Amino acid sequence: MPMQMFMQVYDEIQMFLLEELELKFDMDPNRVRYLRKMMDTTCLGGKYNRGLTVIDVAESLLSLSGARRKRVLHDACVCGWMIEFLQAHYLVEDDIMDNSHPDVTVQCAINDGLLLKSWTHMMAMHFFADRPFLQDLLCRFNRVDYTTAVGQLYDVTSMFDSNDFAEFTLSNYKRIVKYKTAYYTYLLPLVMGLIVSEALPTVDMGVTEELAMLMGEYFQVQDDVMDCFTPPERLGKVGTDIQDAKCSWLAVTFLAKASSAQVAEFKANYGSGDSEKVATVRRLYEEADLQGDYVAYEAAVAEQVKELIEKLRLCSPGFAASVETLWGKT
Amino acid sequence: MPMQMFMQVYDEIQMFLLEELELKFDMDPNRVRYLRKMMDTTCLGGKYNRGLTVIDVAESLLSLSGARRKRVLHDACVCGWMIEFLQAHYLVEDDIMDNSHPDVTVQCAINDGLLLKSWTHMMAMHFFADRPFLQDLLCRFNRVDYTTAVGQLYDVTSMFDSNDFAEFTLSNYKRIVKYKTAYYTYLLPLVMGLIVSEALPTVDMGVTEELAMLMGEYFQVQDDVMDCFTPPERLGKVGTDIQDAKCSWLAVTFLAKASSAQVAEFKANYGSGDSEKVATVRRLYEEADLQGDYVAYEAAVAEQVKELIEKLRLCSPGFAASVETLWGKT
Ligand SMILES: Brc1ccccc1Oc1cccnn1
Ligand SMILES: Brc1ccccc1Oc1cccnn1
Ligand code: NA
Ligand code: NA
Repeated sequence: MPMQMFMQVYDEIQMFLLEELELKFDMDPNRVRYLRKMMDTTCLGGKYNRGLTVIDVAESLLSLSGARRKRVLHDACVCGWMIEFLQAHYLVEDDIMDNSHPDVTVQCAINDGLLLKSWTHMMAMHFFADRPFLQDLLCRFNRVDYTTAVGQLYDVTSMFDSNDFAEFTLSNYKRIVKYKTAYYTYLLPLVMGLIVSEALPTVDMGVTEELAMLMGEYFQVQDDVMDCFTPPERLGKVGTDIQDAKCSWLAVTFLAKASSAQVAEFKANYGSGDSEKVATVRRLYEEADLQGDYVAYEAAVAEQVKELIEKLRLCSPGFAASVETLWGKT
Repeated sequence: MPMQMFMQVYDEIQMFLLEELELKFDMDPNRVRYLRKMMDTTCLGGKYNRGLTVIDVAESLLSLSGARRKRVLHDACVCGWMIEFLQAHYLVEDDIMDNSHPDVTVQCAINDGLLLKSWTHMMAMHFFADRPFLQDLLCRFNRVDYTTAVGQLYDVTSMFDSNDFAEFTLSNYKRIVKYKTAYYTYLLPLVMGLIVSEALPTVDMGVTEELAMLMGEYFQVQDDVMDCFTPPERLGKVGTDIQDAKCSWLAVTFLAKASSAQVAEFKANYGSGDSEKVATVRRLYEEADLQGDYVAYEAAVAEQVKELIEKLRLCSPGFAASVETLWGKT
């Protein structure tokens, strides 16, 4: 039912956006079909974890506060696709960075990123035109999108001096995860589920924000270890954190427990595309028992998650039920 | 006074945005100074025609409807920088297209474009938090920004079939100018001046929209001719429309009055970087007396502008005074 309802609202959102271009923006059929294919390519195929989370939060809050049910569930589906379209926008922007007479494919890629972001505003201005939360929804959405761009600046420039392993600390790693990932992947779906369910001021946002940062931290730590050790055919992609000199959990943890001579070996091999220098870094990670510390670190984080949900259910019982389902997905 | 007030509000906007990053987004001083320099580089140095137009519309409407004066003038300055920041965002996106181990300069350029756009929302959500028009201002702003991205798709793909000179018509040229340029350069400053002056529903938006498209058309036609004939040291840049196979006013006008054999010579030379093929295209433009038709076309457009302002002053006299000043700038 939830996935089937989420996909029906996608067709409704897509048909409005394309017809709006056809009727109000003077677009020709060739470009409408071009944008339909681009929308399907960039927005569909994922797991829709962010979008479905908005639905799960909405349905749990109407079970513990007829016509208001069908409207709130539909409003949550539009908000779910706002995040999915926003994620598709971030992914297109990421493809432009590593992808490199005007090059029309780069022009269309940049244009795709602008259209995907603008579509989040257009679908919200339309389906929520008569909603009292439309102003507050756009402001929290824009602020979280701004947060993500700030986190990308932290992540991209973690190895230099913005006109270098000094910022390779655990607190800066959390700052990167918090702004670059946790806010729009974990906090934003929960907030949007509260907004459409009219139960925004009924929750302790401090514990809600704290759980979102902790769950995003738990997910990013596991994602860092898999990027290094999980082979490509099982991970689904090629792990490239070592070559790209990313501020990963493995890097900042290794630097705290490595000897002075091992740090020199790590610095001399980190951030290189050479096959042996990457293997030398993986060897240093192995010999430091980092995958042993990974299990304990996630266990301690999981305990903080398993216990912070209880603070949230004392005043918001139904809200904590969906947060548990979101944590179980992680 | 207007330019001096516009620059004082810039310092106020910049200081808030950077302090917000420092206080609420956990940003280090090295990156704050990095973003201050980037903001000054991308947002300052232009002519501020879009930003100052918002101020001129605001001051003309308070002269023909104490504390409300200083607030409206300040609100117009924030709206003026919203457009300037938006223009700076478009310019950064344009530099990424022709600019082409992770390349950190492309990553920062993409990050710059996202931050400049988000800053328009942040400065509006802050300085207009207690304004009744904040919701309507964001929606019209987002819709015009969406319009610009649609116009960029029309412009970029005017020579191919979105997965070719058929779309090289005068009506499609107007469509490109209308969506890509006229809406955010001419219509948006006028609308924002009306919003901060509380006189939005007091004007005939049909004539206002019509004047905006005509003025943007008048400006783009002159800009097309200068891109081809004005030498680089006098134009300020290198004209590249012929090499880039742009759907310029010269191209669509030439194709209507050229012989069948001249069209074959135009098609065989258009869109090439060869120095002689570009000169062959300029020769075809010269021999067709296109710079003679350019004077008459602009004169007819100027007549439609000089006469549509009169329809607007019968119900909005003070509003048409600023539209005349904006047209005089063109
Ligand atoms: Br939300 C969410 C729920 C469960 C597990 C992970 C989650 O975050 C992401 C991040 C990237 C891609 N897909 N999901
Ligand atoms: Br607004 C405006 C007023 C007068 C003349 C032109 C205008 O538009 C542009 C376009 C690009 C750069 N600068 N100004
Ligand atoms: Na998702
Ligand atoms: Na301007």
